[PDB]
Amino acid sequence: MNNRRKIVVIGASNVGSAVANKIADFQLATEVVLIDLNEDKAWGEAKDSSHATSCIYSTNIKFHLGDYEDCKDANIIVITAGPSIRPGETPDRLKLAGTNAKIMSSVMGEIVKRTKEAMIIMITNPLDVATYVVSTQFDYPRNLILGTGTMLETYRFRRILADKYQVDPKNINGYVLGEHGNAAFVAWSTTGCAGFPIDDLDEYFHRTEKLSHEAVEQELVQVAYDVINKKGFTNTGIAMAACRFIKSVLYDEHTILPCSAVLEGEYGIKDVALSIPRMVCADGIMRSFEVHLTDDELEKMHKAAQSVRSALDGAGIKHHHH
Amino acid sequence: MNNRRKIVVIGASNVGSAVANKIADFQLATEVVLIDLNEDKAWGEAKDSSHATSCIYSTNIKFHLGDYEDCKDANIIVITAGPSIRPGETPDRLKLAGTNAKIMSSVMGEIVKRTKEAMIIMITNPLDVATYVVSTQFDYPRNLILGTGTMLETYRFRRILADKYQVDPKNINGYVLGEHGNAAFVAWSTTGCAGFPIDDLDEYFHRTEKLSHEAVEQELVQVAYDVINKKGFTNTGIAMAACRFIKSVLYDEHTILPCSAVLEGEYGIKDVALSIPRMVCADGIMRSFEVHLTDDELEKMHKAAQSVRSALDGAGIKHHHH
Amino acid sequence: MNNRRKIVVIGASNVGSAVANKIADFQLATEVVLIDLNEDKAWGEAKDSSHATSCIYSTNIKFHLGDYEDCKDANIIVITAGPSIRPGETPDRLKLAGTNAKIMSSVMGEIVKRTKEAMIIMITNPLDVATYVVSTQFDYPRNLILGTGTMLETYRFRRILADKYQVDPKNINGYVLGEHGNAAFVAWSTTGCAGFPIDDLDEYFHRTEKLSHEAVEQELVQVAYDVINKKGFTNTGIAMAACRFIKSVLYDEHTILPCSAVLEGEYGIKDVALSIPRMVCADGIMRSFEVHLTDDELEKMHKAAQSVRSALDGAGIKHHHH
Amino acid sequence: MNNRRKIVVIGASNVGSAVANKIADFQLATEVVLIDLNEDKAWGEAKDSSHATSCIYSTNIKFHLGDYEDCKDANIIVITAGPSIRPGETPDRLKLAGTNAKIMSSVMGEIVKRTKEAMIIMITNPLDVATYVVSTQFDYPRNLILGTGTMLETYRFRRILADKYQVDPKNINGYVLGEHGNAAFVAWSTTGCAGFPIDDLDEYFHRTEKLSHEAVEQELVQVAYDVINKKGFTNTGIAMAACRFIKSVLYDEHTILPCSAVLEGEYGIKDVALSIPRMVCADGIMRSFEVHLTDDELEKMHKAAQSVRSALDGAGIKHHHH
Ligand SMILES: NC(=O)c1ccc[n+]([C@@H]2O[C@H](COP(=O)([O-])OP(=O)(O)OC[C@H]3O[C@@H](n4cnc5c(N)ncnc54)[C@H](O)[C@@H]3O)[C@@H](O)[C@H]2O)c1
Ligand SMILES: NC(=O)c1ccc[n+]([C@@H]2O[C@H](COP(=O)([O-])OP(=O)(O)OC[C@H]3O[C@@H](n4cnc5c(N)ncnc54)[C@H](O)[C@@H]3O)[C@@H](O)[C@H]2O)c1
Ligand SMILES: NC(=O)c1ccc[n+]([C@@H]2O[C@H](COP(=O)([O-])OP(=O)(O)OC[C@H]3O[C@@H](n4cnc5c(N)ncnc54)[C@H](O)[C@@H]3O)[C@@H](O)[C@H]2O)c1
Ligand SMILES: NC(=O)c1ccc[n+]([C@@H]2O[C@H](COP(=O)([O-])OP(=O)(O)OC[C@H]3O[C@@H](n4cnc5c(N)ncnc54)[C@H](O)[C@@H]3O)[C@@H](O)[C@H]2O)c1
Repeated sequence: MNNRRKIVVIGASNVGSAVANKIADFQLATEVVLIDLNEDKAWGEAKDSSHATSCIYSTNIKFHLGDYEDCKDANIIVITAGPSIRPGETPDRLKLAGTNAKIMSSVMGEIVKRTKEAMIIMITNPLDVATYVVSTQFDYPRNLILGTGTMLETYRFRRILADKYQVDPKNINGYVLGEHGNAAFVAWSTTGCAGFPIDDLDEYFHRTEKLSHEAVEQELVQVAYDVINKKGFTNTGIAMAACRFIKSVLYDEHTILPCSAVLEGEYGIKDVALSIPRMVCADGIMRSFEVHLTDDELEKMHKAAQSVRSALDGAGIKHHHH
Repeated sequence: MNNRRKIVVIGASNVGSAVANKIADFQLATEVVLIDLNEDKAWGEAKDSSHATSCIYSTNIKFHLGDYEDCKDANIIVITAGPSIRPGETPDRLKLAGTNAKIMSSVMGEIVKRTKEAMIIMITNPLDVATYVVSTQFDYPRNLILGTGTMLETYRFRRILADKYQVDPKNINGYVLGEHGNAAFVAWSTTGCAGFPIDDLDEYFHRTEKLSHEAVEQELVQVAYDVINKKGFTNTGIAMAACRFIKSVLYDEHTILPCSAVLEGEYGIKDVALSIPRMVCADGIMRSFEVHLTDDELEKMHKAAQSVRSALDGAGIKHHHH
Repeated sequence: MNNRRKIVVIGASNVGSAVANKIADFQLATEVVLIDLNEDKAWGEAKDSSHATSCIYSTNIKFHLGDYEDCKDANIIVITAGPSIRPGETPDRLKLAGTNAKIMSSVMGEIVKRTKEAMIIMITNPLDVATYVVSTQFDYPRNLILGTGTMLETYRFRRILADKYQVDPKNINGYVLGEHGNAAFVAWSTTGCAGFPIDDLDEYFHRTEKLSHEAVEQELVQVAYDVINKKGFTNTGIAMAACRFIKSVLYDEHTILPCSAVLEGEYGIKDVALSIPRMVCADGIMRSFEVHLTDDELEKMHKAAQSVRSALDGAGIKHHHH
Repeated sequence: MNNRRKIVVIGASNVGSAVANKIADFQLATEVVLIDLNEDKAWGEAKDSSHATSCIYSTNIKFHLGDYEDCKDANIIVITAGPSIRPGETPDRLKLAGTNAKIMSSVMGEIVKRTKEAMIIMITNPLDVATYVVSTQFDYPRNLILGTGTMLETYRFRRILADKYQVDPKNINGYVLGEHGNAAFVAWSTTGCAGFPIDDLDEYFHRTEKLSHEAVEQELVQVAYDVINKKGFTNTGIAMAACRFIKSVLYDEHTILPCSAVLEGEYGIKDVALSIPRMVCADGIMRSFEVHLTDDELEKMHKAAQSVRSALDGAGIKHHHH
């Protein structure tokens, strides 16, 4: 049998290199391979990482430039290839659908020649679009494809309430669901803080100004664009989300998490990827948990479904069926 | 200023040595000191640990036998001294009140000569009794005393439901509150699984036999006695709980957790220690969160209050007031 | 392919439970199985551990009582079964050869029915004896058997010099080789401190009393017996050594380490297990590095060879050949 | 006393953000503060990090934009401010002396108004130049200033030999000393691999082509420029070195490491910063270890001394004396 764990990261720019380096920090692989059209960048990133993994406190993690033959024995393949939205551009990841759908077809085209067994973690934007393209255009075990999705919005939700009330973000339970994008929404019906309603924190802390649900949901969406405008891009929080899914897979955790995959009738929605609660384990997504949404939350899920499906259509990605 | 973190563990037997070794594994201290009436055991435990901390992947953590002068510059002092209930004995930690109240007075008597600044983590049984004795018989900043309490029952709650439904225990939210003992209870009003009711898991997993709340609450209590009878003692889960509180303190996390401290009027209860939800940070317990208990849960909190207060009375520990 | 890592620990007493808990702390497995003749102890240890792995900072590591069918898909099997030398007894692990050789035959007898692919880490004493028995009495890939050996004496060497000079033990390079026992010796020819001779530390620190090589070598041997006499047993340092080998295997590190295996002509020695420098990787021991010993060091290796071979003979274990 | 650990990172670009994120991954602080002339970047980096530290496996590490008032209670201050050498430019960090000496004076000027107690880790290039400027132009406890120096070249040395022979880089002992720059050299006199000479690896591995010391020393220097040319910059290996020093300080390890500080007569050199072996602990640099260099190694140390002192002179930094 094989004691080694091999992870391939496609795209070795800001996101790929942050995912690769978090993997190295948390010692989640034996071997990390970087693939990029720009092989010089992939080589430089891998070389810089190979020096970090020579530290006395690091395991000897093998970093290198590679190619698609490295997908043959990959446990996990994280896809980060393709451009982002840039500072001052329209704050809408769905504008990337046309270009990035084509990159995802090209990249998944090469992967499936080498493997039908690697767990695929999608990060490339538009996240739900990219997750849809690789899930529907190729024969690949559906369980082995996961988009990070609204895991990152969910971290943002936790931090906003953590910062507002000076509470541990880990105490903030529940999910941001829907699109990794402007149709993300807080499923307030799923939420709590340390075993009590989030709306009760104002009473516990004697706040005169009451929490605005709309303010929290807009902040967690808008902060992604503020970071892109001020830092130039984002990579830290997404690298962390990537590692969280990697751990659910490698520790066969059976964790229920918000992540993106093609819906199969949940909330009356099919043939679109969005984030809904799904169990993640060594064999990838075992199933969804169709939590009971309020009428308003259900409306937001439908709006998200409509917005992603329209972006897929605009990029010339077909409807699919069984 | 001081870059070093010094933790003193009082009692170097099964529990103290497990707490000390978890601290070393998670690298939560610069220096770990063991204190025991049996200095030979404390020395042997510290020597065995000093070899582990010579591993290439360990920080150089200084383990040694020490004495109460090591409390002067201690960040944290974990109290594990005194006997447990033994296999085949009456499954009631409160039987330890008379003997262990006296040990706690002796041990806290020595600590307060050297420091008024160390975070004290109580583990010695009866946990609520021991936490009460050190909180009321000495002038010590009240914020700097925490009993692990029903944090351990809460891990047990998570594992039982994790094992029953094959879900991540981290998805199991809410608390076991009251006594670390036979008057522990599940505050079902505080609970969930991954943003939905625990009672809904039977539907998601199409189980014909429905979850019994009473069965879960009895199992999480009874399993402590089964482990004592079959292993001889417990130490792993409590060492883990100890480390969880240490991290809330050292990372100033502001985590809301079940832990034992003297109640100050919550649920109509005062002048007894029980576990209720409390925020833990660098300065110890900042405050409680008096979550709204059902009438049945409130009755169980009162029963727990009555049982611990009667054990304190039976051990000749006075009522105290402001 | 399989994202999961399964480790079986045979013997769930002081050593097995410490190895299992270090594995859980460092998150080195998906699943940890305990096997013991005393299934009650194995069950209790696994239950106590299952509560620790429900902590928010733990991966969902599955602990359970198991049986030899758990060896079928085991990545690693750590053998800790059988008695130790007890306080006040003759300080000679070789006295265990007769009893523990039989246990090792019984245990390895059951393993080889289920697997020819698990990495076997031997810990049971006499370590070199036990490592020899499982290596020679069964057809098993020789590369997949490693005794922890003088890795633990080497940690002891580092700590003694670390404590003497107030230097990081990680700066102490070189090996204790030979028997895990009274014929352990320091291969001074292999040693250094931070890139200079260990004998130069007295000059750097202006010490009037000069380091005694014999004093260091006797201390690192004698301290094992002092810990057994004062603590009752040892487990922490060996659990750490076990985890160090596990990491060399799971991270395919290619680390050169002192570990026990049957010699194949190194130093003129064959058909006995002792610790010599060996490279450890995902496929276990790839090879030895026959470092050039001084005449005195070579004499000590031969004395160790003679002492272990005589203990094997006394326990009725045959000579073997190719 | 204070349970919290606060680290300030000055410069929030590629290097500062990698140092900050490694600190967060290894949980080396309670609070990480970013300072930059570009406060938008510092804010964006801190916000992206604040989302990562909302993961269930992260401690609640507080990231924020800050200012020099955050230096008042800083345990550690890592200085990364100022430009690097850019792709296609002259491969000579010493060309940065004139500009970056002025930035270091400005930055250290502000720090010393708020603290005389923070451990200062210098990273800004020219590393030895920057380390010299902050050590000599201000009254600051000399023990509290360390440049990462040839720790990073030493990781590079380990990786080159690790990759060449398929051995663990942690087995590669000894140091690259002198300038973090073109006058870096391998102190071969200090080296080994797993307790034997590095030159013996060719024999162990039956290599026909013999190791070239000059080839290894040029590769470990040249690879920094290749990474800058191909990746655009470096940050991963330096972030790792930064964390290694942080751990020697916070775990009071007493580790002997190559790091940059003003020499006080070692090798006949004074009033210049270079990397020589130095012990690092909670109080910073306790002392140097003047290892006995060969005549050729001593010549290289003198060449390094001359090259850095000439760059300091060219940037208008004075000679200093006692
Ligand atoms: N899901 C999330 O939460 C999240 C967060 C951040 C970024 N992202 C997305 O991640 C992607 C990467 O972000 P970035 O900042 O690193 O982008 P970037 O534009 O800086 O880099 C993209 C990289 O992909 C490479 N690439 C392009 N086409 C390729 C192909 N066919 N094969 C291999 N490599 C190819 C490019 O050479 C480049 O190195 C973007 O789509 C971004 O929007 C997602
Ligand atoms: N709170 C929890 O969840 C939890 C869990 C497990 C055990 N415990 C409690 O932890 C305690 C320790 O358990 P154990 O199994 O290690 O017990 P043990 O009886 O094996 O060891 C107790 C140790 O305390 C030492 N000691 C006694 N009086 C002392 C004094 N005055 N000063 C210093 N040392 C002293 C003894 O010498 C002995 O080494 C017990 O009270 C047990 O019930 C609590
Ligand atoms: N190599 C080292 O550095 C090192 C260090 C410490 C201990 N040890 C050795 O480890 C072994 C265990 O030490 P301990 O303190 O845990 O011993 P122990 O006597 O406390 O426990 C041994 C356990 O093995 C079990 N066992 C016995 N025969 C068995 C069988 N056939 N199958 C399964 N389980 C069986 C027993 O029931 C018991 O639980 C001893 O031989 C000891 O000397 C080695
Ligand atoms: N020692 C090493 O091994 C090593 C390795 C890599 C880089 N470096 C050095 O680290 C430095 C940073 O590298 P980089 O790639 O991040 O550079 P960069 O040019 O991308 O960023 C430098 C940052 O410093 C900020 N800055 C400039 N002057 C400042 C001031 N007075 N106060 C506060 N912030 C200020 C800038 O706004 C910018 O954000 C360079 O000098 C580089 O050569 C050292």
